[PDB]
Amino acid sequence: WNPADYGGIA
Repeated sequence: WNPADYGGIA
């Protein structure tokens, strides 16, 4: 869970 990846994962 990394900040730049966020969209579905939050």
